[PDB]
Amino acid sequence: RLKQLEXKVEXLLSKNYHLENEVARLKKLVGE
Amino acid sequence: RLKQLEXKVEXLLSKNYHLENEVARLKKLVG
Repeated sequence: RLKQLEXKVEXLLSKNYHLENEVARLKKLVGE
Repeated sequence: RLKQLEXKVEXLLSKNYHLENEVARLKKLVG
């Protein structure tokens, strides 16, 4: 169970970083 | 440990939902 939870943290973090990159890219687009 | 990890998963699910909302908002603005 611990390892499954650990894998979920890693997956969510990776997903989070992709969403942060996306947001930063979109902000360059608008000018904010 | 299980409780802290369960708490990190929830904390991260929440940031991701907030980030998905920003992406959607910025896309409306662009557009």
